[PDB]
Amino acid sequence: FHISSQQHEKAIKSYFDEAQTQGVIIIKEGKNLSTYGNALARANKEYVPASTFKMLNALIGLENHKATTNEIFKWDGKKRTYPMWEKDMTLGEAMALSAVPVYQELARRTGLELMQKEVKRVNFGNTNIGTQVDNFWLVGPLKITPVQEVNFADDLAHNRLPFKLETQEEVKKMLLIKEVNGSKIYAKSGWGMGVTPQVGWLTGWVEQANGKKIPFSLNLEMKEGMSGSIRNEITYKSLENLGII
Ligand SMILES: *C(=O)/C=C/N[C@@H](C(=O)O)[C@](C)(Cn1ccnn1)[SH](=O)=O
Repeated sequence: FHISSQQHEKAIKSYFDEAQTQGVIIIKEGKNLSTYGNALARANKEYVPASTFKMLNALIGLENHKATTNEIFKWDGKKRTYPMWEKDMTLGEAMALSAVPVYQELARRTGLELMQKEVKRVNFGNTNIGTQVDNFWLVGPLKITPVQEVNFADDLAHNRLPFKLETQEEVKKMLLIKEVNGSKIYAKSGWGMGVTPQVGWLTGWVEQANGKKIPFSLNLEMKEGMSGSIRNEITYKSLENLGII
């Protein structure tokens, strides 16, 4: 449609301005990184990964036989943050619901020693998990930049992470969040509420009908009374604006 670069940049900036926050979205086409939004310097700043870490948590647990994809993690009957989490679920269902307690159980099964060795082997973010195996991705000290998140998504989309092909495919199946005219969007959201300022993520890739995979990572400041779906809305509008979906 012969739209200028300046127009795409202004349009995507306006999506973040209109949400009254500050954020970036990084897109990778082949080997080229493009950064859009209203706070471009966020691209190389470190933030806690929050629930985006569930992707790597699942890879590590499955690869090291701490769970299977069919295993049901039973609700223990204790009050959880959301009623929707007060049920028995597989890793895949827990992924879609972002169910922290299930992923905490998986991290505890893995254990601190194996988790640190695996996070190092994958070279995820600053690779530091500290000494608490069940919350390091929520409150620190683990941190990652939006550029590193988009590169992680690109490696996963292409089966390039240091895990069996089968492990990567099993986790990818858990991440399908939308279909749009022959395009499929795979992504994981994150919301770091236990850090200030709060951080929101949506990191994934578009698989186009022709098979091409386009990784992205949205990163923004979450604020009071903001809905979680703003992450999806900004991401989808940006991807549509760029003709990616
Ligand atoms: C993944 O990003 C899950 C985040 N869960 C948050 C939330 O949903 O608000 C809680 C509060 C856990 N969390 C995030 C940061 N510090 N704690 S929820 O699981 O109780």
